[PDB]
Amino acid sequence: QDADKLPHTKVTLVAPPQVHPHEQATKSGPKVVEFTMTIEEKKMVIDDKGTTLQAMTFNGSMPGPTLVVHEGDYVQLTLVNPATNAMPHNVDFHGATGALGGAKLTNVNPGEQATLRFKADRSGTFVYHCAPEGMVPWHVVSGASGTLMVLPRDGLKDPQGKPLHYDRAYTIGEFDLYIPKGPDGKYKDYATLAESYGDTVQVMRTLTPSHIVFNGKVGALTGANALTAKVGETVLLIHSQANRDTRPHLIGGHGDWVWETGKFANPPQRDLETWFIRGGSAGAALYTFKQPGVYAYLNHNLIEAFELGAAGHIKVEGKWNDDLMKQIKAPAPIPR
Amino acid sequence: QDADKLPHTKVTLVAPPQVHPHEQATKSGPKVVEFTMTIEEKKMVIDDKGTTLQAMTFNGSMPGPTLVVHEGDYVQLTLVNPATNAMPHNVDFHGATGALGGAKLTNVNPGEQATLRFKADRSGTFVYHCAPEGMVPWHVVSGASGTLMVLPRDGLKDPQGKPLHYDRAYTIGEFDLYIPKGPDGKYKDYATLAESYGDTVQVMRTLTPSHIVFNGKVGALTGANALTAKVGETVLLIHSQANRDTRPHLIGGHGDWVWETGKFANPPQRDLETWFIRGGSAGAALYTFKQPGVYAYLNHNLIEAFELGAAGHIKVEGKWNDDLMKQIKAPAPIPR
Amino acid sequence: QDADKLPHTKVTLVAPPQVHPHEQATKSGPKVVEFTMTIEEKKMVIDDKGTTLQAMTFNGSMPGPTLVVHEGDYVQLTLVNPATNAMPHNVDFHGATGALGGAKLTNVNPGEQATLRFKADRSGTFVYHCAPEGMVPWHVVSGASGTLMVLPRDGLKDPQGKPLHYDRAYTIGEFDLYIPKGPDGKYKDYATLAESYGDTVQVMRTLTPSHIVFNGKVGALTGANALTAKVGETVLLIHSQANRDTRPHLIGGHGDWVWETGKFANPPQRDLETWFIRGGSAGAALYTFKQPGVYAYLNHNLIEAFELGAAGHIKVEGKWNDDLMKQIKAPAPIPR
Ligand SMILES: [Cu+2]
Ligand SMILES: [Cu+2]
Ligand SMILES: [Cu+2]
Ligand SMILES: [Cu+2]
Ligand SMILES: [Cu+2]
Ligand SMILES: [Cu+2]
Ligand SMILES: [Mg+2]
Ligand SMILES: [Mg+2]
Ligand SMILES: [Mg+2]
Repeated sequence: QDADKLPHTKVTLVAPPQVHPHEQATKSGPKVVEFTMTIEEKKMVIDDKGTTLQAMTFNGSMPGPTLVVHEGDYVQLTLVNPATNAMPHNVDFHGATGALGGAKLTNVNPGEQATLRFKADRSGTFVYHCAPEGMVPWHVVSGASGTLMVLPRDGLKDPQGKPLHYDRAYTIGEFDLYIPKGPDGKYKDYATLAESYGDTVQVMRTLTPSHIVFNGKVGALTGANALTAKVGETVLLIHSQANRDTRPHLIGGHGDWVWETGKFANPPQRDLETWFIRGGSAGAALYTFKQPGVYAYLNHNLIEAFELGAAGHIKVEGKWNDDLMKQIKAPAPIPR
Repeated sequence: QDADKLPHTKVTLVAPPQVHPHEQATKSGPKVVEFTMTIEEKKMVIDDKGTTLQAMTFNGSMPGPTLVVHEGDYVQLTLVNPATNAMPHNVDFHGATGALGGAKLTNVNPGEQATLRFKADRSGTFVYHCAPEGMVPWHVVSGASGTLMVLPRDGLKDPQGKPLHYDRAYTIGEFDLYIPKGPDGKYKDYATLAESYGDTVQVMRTLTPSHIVFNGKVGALTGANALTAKVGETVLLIHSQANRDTRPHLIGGHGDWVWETGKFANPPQRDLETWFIRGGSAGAALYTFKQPGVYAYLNHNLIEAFELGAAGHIKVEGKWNDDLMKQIKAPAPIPR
Repeated sequence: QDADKLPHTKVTLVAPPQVHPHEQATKSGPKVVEFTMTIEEKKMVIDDKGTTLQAMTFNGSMPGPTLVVHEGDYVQLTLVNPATNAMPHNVDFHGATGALGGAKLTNVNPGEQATLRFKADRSGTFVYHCAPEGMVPWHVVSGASGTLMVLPRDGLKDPQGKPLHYDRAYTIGEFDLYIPKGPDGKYKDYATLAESYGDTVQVMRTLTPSHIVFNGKVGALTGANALTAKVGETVLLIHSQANRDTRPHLIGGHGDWVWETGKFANPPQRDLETWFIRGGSAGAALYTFKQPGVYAYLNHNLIEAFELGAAGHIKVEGKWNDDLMKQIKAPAPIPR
């Protein structure tokens, strides 16, 4: 399977929370799958009170888009750092072997680009992130991470080897942010990326985030921007956290089959109320919806979710099933 | 198994750390099991220096009592909010499917009551807690959570399918508390529940608890109130944490068989020194005692346990076994 | 297997990060394995800016040395507290059953020594630490912990029962330190151990460490003191944390087979990017190197690793394998 001789294809990446089209089980043999990504430095609004962040993102989103291949395929990435950026960047893929995950071979300054190829020989969801020498934590907490999903060639399996399949996949990236506050107790605003550095590092050292958000901002996946599904659909929820632990939960649901450490050759666990994604990794859960209504998907440290921002919504269409749950007596006066 | 036609029974709930009588493996078929609980708002003393908390509890205890049923049974709960309370409450069962775990169908104001029924179709220990719209974190950290244990109809099993059985079950609820301190560095005391709100939320946002207690207060399960057992007994230790991670350990023991994510259809792990309960869940461990003496059961972040309060005792009767452990030479002068 | 009749041998302990010579699978039957350790109170330099810590260590190192036996063997330890120390100490082995892990039978004051024997009947890596009544957290965070590895008599196994073997073993101890800072924002220095107490306990209660180090100091295992291996070697990485959670990761590698809860009778997980060691435990991972170069081994909360100190290096000799990873186009000007 020399690589140079296998066929090559090109994927067109989409923005979170969707994932690009792909097949679960494939008949095909190894390919070289080609992708391109641009780093974008930009100032973004992260809450509803106008707080800003001097951010660093892959393709302009938080998280960066999810890339999907099959086990045995070769990933061939072109990383582009445009001249309007001010800093150098690179990429570390946790799914790759050697060279600090690719970081040593992808150091690009503003105005440069580079291309790397690596064999994706282990299946699972894996984090990728920016990692420049001496500036690692700051480039990651500023937004630069995302997920690489490597499917087993024959699709996902339960513990006895039976096939599992999903109808839809969503990708959630969770970000712990360290926004400095001034003498007045109001969040600071910075003219450039470099100006933010000094103060940010000071908040970082306290280990206490100011905000924790899904996909870029408080409320990113709530109300009008809720994820959607229907009764009877099976959804794959991919959740990444490149720096800090989190504990996802679906209020009104469960994780039917969950790979919390995110590595598909291991058997999944079933019926979980709440699962655990270790900082520096991505995990995955399947759930088949049985009841319609609004569901909340969140980090079940409820202060982190409701005070700091780690909460989203899934709106589901269908018909109520009164056997699973039914109101016998609505709220009413106690009997006197 | 329409529900309306199955037989119905009524359980009488007891206070932690005990659990109400129940059977492990049952011959019976699905029932509708009926329970009733009252919410009680009250001011409680949480340490030995007189610190107080404006608390919200199910049935007046922290945690709320454990409810036990078998897989396939239907839980039918009556939730009662007496007129002496000041706020509205509800309940979210993580063992239920739909309607935000039951929260949408149980919103009761002071002086009202409501009844919900749901099918318990997944086995394991599951957290339940209060969850009112816009006030979630505060009602949970104030004390309102507990555990629902759903046993598999044929009892608990080891990984090769062999039967496991316990002689006694205890339930431990761990609570992270955020009690405000004043200019003097002394804990504040509040006349009403509502008066405490503003300051509490400020301590919460720091993510640093003032106290972490088992079952309501520092020393709740120590010295005279230790849990009890005897050499040769097999105990089931149920441990819940509705908001924050913890890591239980038995000094001088192990977890023989442990379900850390708390879901009985998965195989347990064996011989654990320390296990991990994710915030927003309940887990379970079995241990058979082999040596008499005092054992400490605690959160093995030792600052959390010894400085903040997360430590209890188990006193065990029986005969010392010198093969497992023996003192060869007692403490004595080094040889000169 | 009365103990008094089995053969007895004596092991000679070495300093971290190495582990003393031992066999994986053994033909032998139960022995009484004898070890001796001295507690040493000493002031040590923990970073590169001269910060000091008033430390308490087993045999003068952080962590204490790893002790290795086989399942069914009896551990016989002599603990020695020299007259130049100021405090009393003891030891709690998480691998032992009864007497608070041995703590009640090993209380030695300066100038005394004691000998304990316990049966090592459960396999896995287990933490040991000092635990004196009323002073537990402080003696542990000051440096007094290490690992006891109990191998299964027939060596380590994969999940289908196939044999796994390693060529080299390293031991990493991770320590969260709470060094007080003064009005000037400079770290305090203390003349004696007892003088440090009062202030340390105050930093501890904030739950926010000032430093988190591998093996004693920032940079202990970096650059010139990197761990070493070669392409084709299989290494066993043992990682202990007696007080706080951590999440290890090998940049450019994976955990081929990992026991995160560290208990060898359970099947390992494979292909992990990042794993989780619960505070109060030790875990183990195997990895076979496939590419030469420098690898970083660290806690993947990247603030904890790069700002606070939890990062080390592994330098590996061998020949680059261009199929796993290859640079297609080096960094260069974007095309105009
Ligand atoms: Cu960058
Ligand atoms: Cu990384
Ligand atoms: Cu409430
Ligand atoms: Cu919940
Ligand atoms: Cu000590
Ligand atoms: Cu311990
Ligand atoms: Mg994980
Ligand atoms: Mg859990
Ligand atoms: Mg562990």
